[PDB]
Amino acid sequence: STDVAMLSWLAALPATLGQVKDLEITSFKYDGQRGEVRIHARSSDFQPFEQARVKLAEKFNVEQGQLNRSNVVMGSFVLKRQ
Amino acid sequence: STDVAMLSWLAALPATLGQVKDLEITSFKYDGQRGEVRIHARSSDFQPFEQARVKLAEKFNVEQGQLNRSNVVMGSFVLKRQ
Repeated sequence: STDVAMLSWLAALPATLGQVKDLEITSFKYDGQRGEVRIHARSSDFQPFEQARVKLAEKFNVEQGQLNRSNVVMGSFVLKRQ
Repeated sequence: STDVAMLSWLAALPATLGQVKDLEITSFKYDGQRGEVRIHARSSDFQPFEQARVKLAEKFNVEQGQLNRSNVVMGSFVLKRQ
């Protein structure tokens, strides 16, 4: 019905993404029915995405989306529990 | 460009909405460009929405959306800074 564990742990994401230099979160969505969080972010380079994926992977199932350069690099992440 | 203060304070929303009995968060979205958070939730009654609005209003600019009954009551909130 609705994923409360992801809702709780989502509270750690601002502080976590906050540790990554040159990573701007432009949006993020929690979907309780799927228990996922999807995050869009941008940087001046790819390397902040690598740092973010590795950090998110410690406590989440992370999938990185495509990274595209516009001089901004744009990408996304899908998080699920684990 | 991107609203970091809302990103930070968004971390308090799960714990806050969590205090409200019979309020299920089905989704929520942060938009950094607008610096808003939009939340959809459901309950068995209207009263949890009242409790949630009042609590959110302490630290956010809150607008409650329409509440509609399906036996589930469905509504939403838009939060901005203040």
